[PDB]
Amino acid sequence: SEPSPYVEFDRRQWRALRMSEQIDLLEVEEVYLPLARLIHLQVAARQRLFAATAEFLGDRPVPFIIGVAGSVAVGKSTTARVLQALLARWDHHPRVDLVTTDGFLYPNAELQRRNLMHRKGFPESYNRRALMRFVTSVKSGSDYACAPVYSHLHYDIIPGAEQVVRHPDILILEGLNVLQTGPTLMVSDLFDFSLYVDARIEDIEQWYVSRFLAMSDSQAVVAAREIWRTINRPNLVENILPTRPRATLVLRKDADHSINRLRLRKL
Amino acid sequence: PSPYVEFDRRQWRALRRGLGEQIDLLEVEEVYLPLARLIHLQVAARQRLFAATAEFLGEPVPFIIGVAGSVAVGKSTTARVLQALLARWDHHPRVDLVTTDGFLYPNAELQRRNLMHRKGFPESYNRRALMRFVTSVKSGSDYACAPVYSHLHYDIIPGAEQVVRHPDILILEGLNVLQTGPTLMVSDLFDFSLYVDARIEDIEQWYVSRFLAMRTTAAADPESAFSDSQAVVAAREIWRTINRPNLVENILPTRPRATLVLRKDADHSINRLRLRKL
Repeated sequence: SEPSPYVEFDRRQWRALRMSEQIDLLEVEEVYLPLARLIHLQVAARQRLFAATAEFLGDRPVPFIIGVAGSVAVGKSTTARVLQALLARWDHHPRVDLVTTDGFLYPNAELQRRNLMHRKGFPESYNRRALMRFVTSVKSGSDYACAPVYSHLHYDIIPGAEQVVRHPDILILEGLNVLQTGPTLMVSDLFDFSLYVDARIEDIEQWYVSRFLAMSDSQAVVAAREIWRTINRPNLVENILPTRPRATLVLRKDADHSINRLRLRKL
Repeated sequence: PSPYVEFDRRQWRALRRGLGEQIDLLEVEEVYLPLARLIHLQVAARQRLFAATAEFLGEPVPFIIGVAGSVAVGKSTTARVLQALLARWDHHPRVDLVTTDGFLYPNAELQRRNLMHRKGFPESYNRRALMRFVTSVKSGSDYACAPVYSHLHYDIIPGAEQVVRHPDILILEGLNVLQTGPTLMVSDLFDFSLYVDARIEDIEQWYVSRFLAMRTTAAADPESAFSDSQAVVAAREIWRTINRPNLVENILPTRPRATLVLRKDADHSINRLRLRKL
């Protein structure tokens, strides 16, 4: 017995911790609904702590910040979108808001000027100060805070489109680069709970190609497959994957989107 | 909005034996003694949280305090003092203090890897050995052994073992300690960071003084050290080549991720305090 920081489960192990496109409905009650209860217990505990720096220094409570990481096409979006639903259902602490980090990308026009279209989605591609000032604002307890939005349809940022956040008990932060760390203070440092949505690399390709092409209608997969090899396959290896260990919870998804394994950080 | 909250000594001061070169006794009651109270109130709160993953999984944990900064800035004594005050709580005694220096490779090793000029860098340490050790501590392992370093001998003391016996609180003093990488790291296991900061051109003076007063005042003491004038040349050059780098590239960048910062003035006094509330 030589100690690991994590605690790994399979679906059946984890499922037995219950209190009593198309989102698979089963996986909610088996994998997510339990996962939600975990976070509920930490939300109130993490409240006490922040309330203990306050009592030291001598006004609702502080936002709980949930990051959600993984490669593109793995299913961060829905994964997060779902937890927004279940967490809100607590009453004890409703008003979960969800913000995509994509809205913080530079507009393509900008990227063109800095020559970063081929490194689109990389950590260079974002507006980290704008991103943080925003996140910093939220958790401060700012009456409101505005965040931009992204168009996967139009392929860029929707100009003058504003997502408003109004002092939420809980915030969720879905993004490619999000669990990232650097010389500047970063948004990663502000999280109270991380999620990494993981899968196999050669496997994810198939999902992305499917994400594309379901959103020339033949052999344009060539194009799609090559944006993977050039942009999205890198960025996973160098920038995203290395953040996996620092996640609070990991969710390995099988070939057919099913979730078998769960490594959880207890320490 | 900024994530931090900055104080001066007077501001912070209004929130209220041993030895070591010479620990200023005033700064205890004004800067440290308050700082200790802060940590006490987080220790019990952070207990509650870890006790909430437990209650979830269906059945206390060591509090881990990191202490960062450049060499010669005064991590050692800074930490050494907090060990004293924190222990005085009863609610949670048995603070143990471990230096990260003991985890350096032995020189002999470094020689083989050609890393003597990069000594103190993150390459210089045994990160796995360091972590299995830290991971072992916080697991709640009945005991755990950690090696030790010789600033006198200039290397690791062979077969010298510092034992840690399930402490309520542990302190982790080291150059590289608030570091982050692709491997899971000891930084990720901290519950509270300290950065001891000062000016760069300034610290040089202190280091040169750290050297030349150790290799002197107790070094020419048992003699069993090769100039007491203009060997500062040598000392000043180990700064420019080894210790000044490593601060810039490896240590300084970790400053923002610290829970508390302690800017020390030219003459060791502590004027400013940036604290992470968020």
